[PDB]
Amino acid sequence: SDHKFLTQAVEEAYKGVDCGDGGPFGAVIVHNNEVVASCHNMVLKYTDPTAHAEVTAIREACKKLNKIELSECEIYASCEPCPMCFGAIHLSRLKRLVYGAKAEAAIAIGFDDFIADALRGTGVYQKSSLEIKKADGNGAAIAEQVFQNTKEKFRLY
Amino acid sequence: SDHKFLTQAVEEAYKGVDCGDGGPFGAVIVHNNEVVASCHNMVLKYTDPTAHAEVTAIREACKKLNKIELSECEIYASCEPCPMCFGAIHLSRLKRLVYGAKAEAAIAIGFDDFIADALRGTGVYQKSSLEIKKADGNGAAIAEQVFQNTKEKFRLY
Ligand SMILES: Nc1[nH]c(=O)nc2c1ncn2[C@@H]1O[C@H](CO)[C@@H](O)[C@H]1O
Ligand SMILES: Nc1[nH]c(=O)nc2c1ncn2[C@@H]1O[C@H](CO)[C@@H](O)[C@H]1O
Ligand SMILES: [Zn+2]
Ligand SMILES: [Zn+2]
Repeated sequence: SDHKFLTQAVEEAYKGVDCGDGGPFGAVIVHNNEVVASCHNMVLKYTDPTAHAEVTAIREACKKLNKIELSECEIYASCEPCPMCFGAIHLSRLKRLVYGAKAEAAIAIGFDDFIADALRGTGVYQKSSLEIKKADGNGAAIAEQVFQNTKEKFRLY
Repeated sequence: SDHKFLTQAVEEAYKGVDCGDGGPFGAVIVHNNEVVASCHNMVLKYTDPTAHAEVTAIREACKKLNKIELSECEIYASCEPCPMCFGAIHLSRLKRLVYGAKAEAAIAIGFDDFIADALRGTGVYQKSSLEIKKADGNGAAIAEQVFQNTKEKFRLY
């Protein structure tokens, strides 16, 4: 099931840059194999620097399910969530995070050197016990190639 | 000016508690002593766990100025911003953060131990460079009093 939803997130990233909504980032939120939300970065469309793919997906899922906690749900991120998005995933009580590409793949095409300490377990104050899976092989390679594929199609932010 | 806008953020916290919008947290974004945004936590009102006071104020200031960067603006938070909110402040390019109460004041009345390493200077993968001021004296007293005054007046989240 992981490959399918990670692929959906990657396709959301491509779709979002293609229609100009934002950068090449997708996020899918799933409730026991049922897709709750499927979104991409909307920073450009919304004029909202917090409208990353993960935050947008969390907002949509929470509005659809009429609750502020997503503890029965899991999130699939095309790219490793940034500090803001990882904080949002923590606050939303999502129980599992699967992400495709490492943050360095996005940094390689000019994005901020902006990595979540709690995700990589490098913090003093912020800890995390959230189940985190970094994808490997198939979908991981496809997810990593997103930034080289789309870097000519959008403006950095 | 610092005390004025910090007190306004505290007032926003009290207002949001009184109207049931969310928790006792406020945020005021200013541009050269002109208020661009004045907000409080809207998590309960919006059914949105990302709708912290700081994130809400950033969204509204970015809408008000029709741009996704606030490099000319400063933010005043009633309480020390959480990791999600501090990441949002980073992405917003806000030039200065003034916060009133340490996060322990909010933890002491039931909120998560959820502290931003990059704000306290203990981050490894996240390094802020914006100017940060922790309020002292009367501002600190007011901000800390927020949490004892609003105890059991709102619903925890
Ligand atoms: N929709 C999104 N979701 C997310 O988590 N991060 C995003 C993002 N759009 C751009 N970024 C930046 O990507 C780099 C590596 O994470 C960091 O510089 C981030 O600021
Ligand atoms: N509107 C808000 N803005 C913010 O930054 N943090 C908020 C918050 N509402 C609750 N919190 C929690 O307060 C504690 C210390 O910050 C952490 O547990 C946070 O999760
Ligand atoms: Zn993010
Ligand atoms: Zn916050």
